Amino acid sequence: MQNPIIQTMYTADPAPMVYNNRLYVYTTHDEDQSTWFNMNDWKVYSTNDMVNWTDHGTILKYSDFAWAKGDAWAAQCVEKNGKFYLYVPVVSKVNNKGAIGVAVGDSPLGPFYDVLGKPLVQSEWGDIDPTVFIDDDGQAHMYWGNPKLKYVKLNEDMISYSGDIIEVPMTEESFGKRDGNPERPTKYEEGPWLYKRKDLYYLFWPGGPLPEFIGYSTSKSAKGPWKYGGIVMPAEGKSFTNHPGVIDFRGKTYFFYHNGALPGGSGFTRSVCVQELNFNKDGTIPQMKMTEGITKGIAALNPYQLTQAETISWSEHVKAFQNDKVGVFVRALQNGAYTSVKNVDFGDIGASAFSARVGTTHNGGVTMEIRMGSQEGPIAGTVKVPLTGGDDRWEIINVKLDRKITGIQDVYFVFKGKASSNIMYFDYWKFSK
Amino acid sequence: MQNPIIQTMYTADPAPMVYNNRLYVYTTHDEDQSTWFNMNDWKVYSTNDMVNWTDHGTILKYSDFAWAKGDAWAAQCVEKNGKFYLYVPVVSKVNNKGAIGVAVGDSPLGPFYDVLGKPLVQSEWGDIDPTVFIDDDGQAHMYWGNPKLKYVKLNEDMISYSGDIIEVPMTEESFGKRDGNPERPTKYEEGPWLYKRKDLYYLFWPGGPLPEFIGYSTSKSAKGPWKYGGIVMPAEGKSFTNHPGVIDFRGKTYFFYHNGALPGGSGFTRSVCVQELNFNKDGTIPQMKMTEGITKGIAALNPYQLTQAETISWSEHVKAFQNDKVGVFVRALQNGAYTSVKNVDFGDIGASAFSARVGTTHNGGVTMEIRMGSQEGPIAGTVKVPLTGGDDRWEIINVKLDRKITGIQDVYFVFKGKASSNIMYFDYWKFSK
Amino acid sequence: QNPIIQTMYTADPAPMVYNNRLYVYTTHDEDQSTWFNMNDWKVYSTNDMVNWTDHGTILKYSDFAWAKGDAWAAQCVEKNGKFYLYVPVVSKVNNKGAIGVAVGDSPLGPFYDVLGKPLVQSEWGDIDPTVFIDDDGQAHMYWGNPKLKYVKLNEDMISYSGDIIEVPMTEESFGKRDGNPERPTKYEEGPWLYKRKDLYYLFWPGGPLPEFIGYSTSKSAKGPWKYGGIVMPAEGKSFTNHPGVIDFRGKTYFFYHNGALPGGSGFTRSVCVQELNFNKDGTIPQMKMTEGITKGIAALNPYQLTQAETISWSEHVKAFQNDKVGVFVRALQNGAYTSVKNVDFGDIGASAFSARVGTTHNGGVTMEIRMGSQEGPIAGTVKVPLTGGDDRWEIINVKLDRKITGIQDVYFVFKGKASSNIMYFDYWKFSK
Amino acid sequence: MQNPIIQTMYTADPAPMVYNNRLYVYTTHDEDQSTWFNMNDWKVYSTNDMVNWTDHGTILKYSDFAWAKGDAWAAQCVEKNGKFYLYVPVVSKVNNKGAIGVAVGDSPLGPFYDVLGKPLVQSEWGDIDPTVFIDDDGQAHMYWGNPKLKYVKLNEDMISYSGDIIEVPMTEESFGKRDGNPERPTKYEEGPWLYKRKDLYYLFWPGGPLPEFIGYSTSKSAKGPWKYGGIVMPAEGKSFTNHPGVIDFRGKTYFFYHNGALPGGSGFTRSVCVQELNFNKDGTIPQMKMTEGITKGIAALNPYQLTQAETISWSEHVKAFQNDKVGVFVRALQNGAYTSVKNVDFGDIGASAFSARVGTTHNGGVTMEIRMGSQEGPIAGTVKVPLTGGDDRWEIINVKLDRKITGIQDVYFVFKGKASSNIMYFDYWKFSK
Ligand SMILES: [Ca+2]
Ligand SMILES: [Ca+2]
Ligand SMILES: [Ca+2]
Ligand SMILES: [Ca+2]
Ligand SMILES: [Ca+2]
Ligand SMILES: [Ca+2]
Ligand SMILES: [Ca+2]
Ligand SMILES: [Ca+2]
Repeated sequence: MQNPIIQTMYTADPAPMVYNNRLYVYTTHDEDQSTWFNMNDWKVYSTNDMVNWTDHGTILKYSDFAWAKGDAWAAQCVEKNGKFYLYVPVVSKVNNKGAIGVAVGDSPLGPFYDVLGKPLVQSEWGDIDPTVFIDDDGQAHMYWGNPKLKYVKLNEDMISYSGDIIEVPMTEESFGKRDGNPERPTKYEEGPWLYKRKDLYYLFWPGGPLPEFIGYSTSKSAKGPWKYGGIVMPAEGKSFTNHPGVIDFRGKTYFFYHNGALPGGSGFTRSVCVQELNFNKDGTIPQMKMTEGITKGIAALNPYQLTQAETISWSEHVKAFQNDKVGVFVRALQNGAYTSVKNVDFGDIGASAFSARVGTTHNGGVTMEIRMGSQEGPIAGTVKVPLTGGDDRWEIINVKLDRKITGIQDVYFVFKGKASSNIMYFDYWKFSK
Repeated sequence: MQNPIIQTMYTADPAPMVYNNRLYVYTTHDEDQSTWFNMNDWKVYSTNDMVNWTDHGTILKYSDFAWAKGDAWAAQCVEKNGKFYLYVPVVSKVNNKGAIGVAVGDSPLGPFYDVLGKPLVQSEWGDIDPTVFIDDDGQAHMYWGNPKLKYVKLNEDMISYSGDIIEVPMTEESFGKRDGNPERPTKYEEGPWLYKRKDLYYLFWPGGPLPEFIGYSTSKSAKGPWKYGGIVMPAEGKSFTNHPGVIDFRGKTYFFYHNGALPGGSGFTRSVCVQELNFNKDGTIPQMKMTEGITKGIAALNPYQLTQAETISWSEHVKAFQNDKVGVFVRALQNGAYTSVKNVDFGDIGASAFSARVGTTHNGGVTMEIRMGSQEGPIAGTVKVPLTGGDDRWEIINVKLDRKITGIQDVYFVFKGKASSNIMYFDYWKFSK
Repeated sequence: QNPIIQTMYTADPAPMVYNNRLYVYTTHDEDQSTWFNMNDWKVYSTNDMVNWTDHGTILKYSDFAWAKGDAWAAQCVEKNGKFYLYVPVVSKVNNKGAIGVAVGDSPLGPFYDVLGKPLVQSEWGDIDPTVFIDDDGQAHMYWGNPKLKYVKLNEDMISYSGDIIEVPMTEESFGKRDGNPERPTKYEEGPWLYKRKDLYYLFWPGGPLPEFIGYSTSKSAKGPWKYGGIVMPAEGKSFTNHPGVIDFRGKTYFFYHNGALPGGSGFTRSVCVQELNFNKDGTIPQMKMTEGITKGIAALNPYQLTQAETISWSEHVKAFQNDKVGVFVRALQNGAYTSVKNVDFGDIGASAFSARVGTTHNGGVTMEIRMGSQEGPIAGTVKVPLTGGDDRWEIINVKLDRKITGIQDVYFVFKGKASSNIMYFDYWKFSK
Repeated sequence: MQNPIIQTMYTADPAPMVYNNRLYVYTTHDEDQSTWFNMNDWKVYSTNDMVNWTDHGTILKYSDFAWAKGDAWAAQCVEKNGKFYLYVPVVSKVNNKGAIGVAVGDSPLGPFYDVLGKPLVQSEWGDIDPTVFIDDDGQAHMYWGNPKLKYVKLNEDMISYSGDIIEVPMTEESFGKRDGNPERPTKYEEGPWLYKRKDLYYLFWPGGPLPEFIGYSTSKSAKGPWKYGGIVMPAEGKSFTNHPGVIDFRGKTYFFYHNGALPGGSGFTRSVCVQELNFNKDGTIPQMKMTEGITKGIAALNPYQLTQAETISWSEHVKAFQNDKVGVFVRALQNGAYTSVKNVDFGDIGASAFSARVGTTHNGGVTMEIRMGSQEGPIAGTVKVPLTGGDDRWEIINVKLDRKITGIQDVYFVFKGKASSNIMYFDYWKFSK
């Protein structure tokens, strides 16, 4: 399928960003086997085609802020003049309560560094979930907060504010009515996201009472006042939280969210999803359910280039890792695990050779099958994966294919071996004419 | 004590060494879930009492030799004038064949460094399993090899050798008879260990045709000639290999070996064991089978001093880890996991308080019970383990015991929680009067 | 001004344009070298041709597990937002030169060895690769000293299909030198492949030493080549010169190196750049070393975070980096300074200033913000606090003695009472 | 001049400790070119003979305490049952004031870990310069403080305390009279050191007003009360501080201190010194001035074992460094720099060959001369140092000596090259028969 878009790790709280005709999504990371929020670092993924997502690994950690105690929660990255500002909530060590920090990088992949050495903003309590938006006039605005929605106008430097922290009036006209809660007069729960289309500003937000849904408000200007719009997406699935990120890419609008749809998924082991966001003619948004996502890619993938093992459309029983020597790589966790890429254009001439960086800890009996169409589709080639000792050691295997491959294909790599776990590790692949 | 003596890791190829009235055993490390030999680094454990073993973690890695390809196999550390020489077999990258290197350190725990930058010795083939022995006259001897037993006279510097590589005559007189195996004329397989008692030198060795047993030879000189002695220990258990280390400690002789007796144990997931070695009055060794090991501690453990969580007699469902912040620590893998230490002397006054450095990733419901005698014995105290976020973050918990503890006790630490895995992590403990 | 980088010894410049920013990858001569001591590669970037951002080390010889050392002249090329860095290193396997290739997903890396072995290794002289992707999408690699070699690379950019071609070392193609049968032509090493209109150019260091820069032209990227002439004679304190040529925003630039920094030499070099002029027929007249770009092609915005290591001209400053703050600069002695050119404060102007700074000295350490030159009027003084070492930092906010308006050159002068290591400086910004 | 004992780095605040018949000194480290106290990490050096000192490198840093802001000041390590407790003063980040922490390790070289994650003790102000002493009955005592001398009884576990922080009565019968300062009523300034000899306890301490001298007090009990003894050593030389460490080794007592006697030395670039401490028959101490140290080694150095380049008696124009590959090594900063080792026993047969691990960044012209007696003494051999590229690359050079060397010698290694700086680097050496 196409949702969740990442299956190699538990991801949540998606925050998209476009730079130079590429779509990135920054995410939080739920540790495996969590029964509570175990969130320590932030990830970024990217796509050129909306069906294949490249895993770029960790780009920031809570410990990159020397004053942070933990809790790497929902963040957002925005770009301006080739610099990338990543706004993050963390619990501070100084007073043991939430705060918003900011790191800055010169690429979407970083490296990102704490430029303040202290919080950008810390209130009385409830300093989580920042969203930042740069308007057409160049003015930058930040909203955040749980339980209270707060607002500040950011300076041009993007790393300070002047003025006060504005507590947005929690009105039933602005955010709807919840009943039976005085800490929470409205449906607003947390996680604001500020977006613009035509002449209208949108504030998307998780709403309560739990399990969370996604609601929205509208306004004529970025600073409010806000107008309740309705429910964008009702509560659904195994994750009691949902968290929105909305963005335009190549003339369409996309709605990122998360759920608990992976094996072992839950409210503490979530997974990021995406589907198209459709507007009515007046600019309102119809209620939508969780769908299977993007069914058709908007561009082809070139198989005659180095393509990462961690550029994945759909997979099962594969996890992602990284190290300093090769970067991000994937490991097959059991026999018959697979990765797939969609909309691969082998062209008219066709591919006759194939190369891959691979390895295994097992002595014999490890293969990777290149198949077309599905995990049981026709076999184009089989790679014998050599013993390397561990994922710090790798070999490149070049094979001639049983038959030249042409045209548009979906390519499946199936990993086979005699062991019960850790069948092999896979870094990148390529085809040759 | 009980066997295996290490249950928090798969360990093999034990190599004991005495320094300053403490007994150390250096071991290889079988990675979890191995179906082939996956061995990357070397460990050292130590004891003061023969029943409680301290895990000192990794003290050397194959990659600490820049010319090594992998295969961190059976090693031995010897001491001379406060310097420690660890002889290791590794496969070389230069020629893709085995070689013997040597690292030197200034404590039993290192740090250890490759002092040559190249092999100490490399022959034509089968350069594995070194043993090194310093005679009463101060002369050092090295044996090694599979299939051919090889010998060199080491120089005083211990990191070079004099003369030629001697191939020891593989005669039935020296090592017994194996049935038509052109390549293996004798029972000798690999893994020599040179030991001295009274006026007699012993060479212990794994023998084939396999499953492996332990045989021995004797001589009047450390260079030989060697005369076949008999079977020290027949093949037994789930490991097709066995590997001996013999040494005197406080007037008794101990026989270290390995088997496959841990859960998930096998020939590639082995576990180190020890039992006493008894001699006949003429110096020969009566054959023995694998026993429970050490029944009685030769010294008490002081509970009023800092004692490591990784100082363990017997345990279940505990694994050991390390990092640079706290060193070695242990993790409980499921509810009802436990560690135990034997022969703890609380004295006549007794313990009234307890302290422990611990943490968990779970939110509530995590306790560690201190019990006496067994994992089901009387509860002396309970520790509430707080949420810290991950094993990079820790708290110290101080509790007053309801029951004062006196006299000699066996202390069990039982780890309890509501989650199905990774209950908590544990670094050290101590009692107060 | 030239050299364009003064905070380290840099050499073998290899420019590259990505998304309207101009990068230059360089090699790194260690301080106090009496021989080639070259271990890692750097990348700098500009928006304006007068201020250069130091992005730090982006690759090391040791990132190739098979390399013994000698991180020499490299080039990075981009294709569909992936970046391929072709590097010469000495291999441990046979103790001779080889070309490797690393790949990254931004100009700043991270870059990883994707082969685990050389991309190419011949019998001898495997140094100084240049790579060019033609209009038809096909990529060409040249390299070599003493023999110019060529292969055509596949699209994957990390392999080649045909044979290693030894380009004929003829006078019609590379000029004539007499003596040295092993060097029949002026060609010495360091080829650079560039295209302008209908003509391909191969620039190269020429001998005998001290090196000059010559060029050849061709109608195809694969040759055959025809000698053009001398682009730049030998001059100054570096017996090597190494060319990189590129178009940026409608002009052509010639990167090279010399030994013009204090302590400079043939083993402590410094990268330079000046505009490259062509004749109407596409030939190149001889040019000498100039003072470089006299005017910036864009303004610098002082109201955004600006790195201390974004520098036009400086004295007695060195660059460093760590994982906590990234790249930063240290003032090595009193009267060290950095400067940035063509800064647009606008009509209203700046009233406040912030810098991340620190020092190891107890009192007496200041950084002066001055306009126009290092002796120009003082807009503000920053008292730099004791932090203990460049692992610890403080942000200092000041109000300016007067508002700053219009286009300015900004000088940051570092002062203290000690003999060395006055302070360290990470970034700054102004506020309205 | 055998003082200072360490010339390859600026060292201060010596704290000796004996373990298994070897003498260690833990020191603070003054960064080069300091005009203020720039102190970040702790060092340990060791000797077998009182004339040659081995550099063991950094064994702990301020940053190994996650709560420390900086100022790695005067520390002391004590041993008990093969565990080593290192008490350090650092400034806490929580409140920006001084605190005492404690790290624990399992060898004198570490690794050492903060076992509390917080201060062992923090008072209102003055938390520097701890000394710890374990008495004959096994109870441990801690003194510290500036300006106020403070005391606590440590628990058996050595990482906690009993009762209250005791402010020792700052009396003139106990610590003499100053006059002029209300916060300094007595000569006591800081830096206490608790020592025992026969039935008398001694507390040594820096005294003021500055420049600091060393005075002492006596008692019959470790906890006091204290009786002023007199001045042990008046202020002298270029360091306005002095800091005492006193200890017995092989039947003599040694007084460690520091001064500013190296090139570039000062109050912020200090150097550790040692000389013998003499007592009168009644246990009082005659006043002494700075001497040039130990004139004769109490044991010979064996040149036929691996000997570190950083085992040095006297040197000029040499600095010490370290990395993970080789450990500690030395660099000659200019032509004619040298190291020296004293009392080296080549024996009756003698050395005929020499080996050394070395390298240089220069292309040709680099030699290392082995000389006897002095840096201009007879040349036994010359080693051509090869180009390696940097101190991350090394070669071993073996040479035949021009003449055999026999008997007791002082060995000088002189580093020569044509360059103006950084001639070469040197890791270890050894002779062969
Ligand atoms: Ca968000
Ligand atoms: Ca990869
Ligand atoms: Ca062995
Ligand atoms: Ca521990
Ligand atoms: Ca080049
Ligand atoms: Ca910076
Ligand atoms: Ca002291
Ligand atoms: Ca050394």
